[PDB]
Amino acid sequence: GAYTGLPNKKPNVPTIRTAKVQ
Repeated sequence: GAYTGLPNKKPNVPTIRTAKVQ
């Protein structure tokens, strides 16, 4: 997948960069 930005919980990303990576 990708999984980016995990300081605590999907910050700006949708869902641990997996649902909508784009």
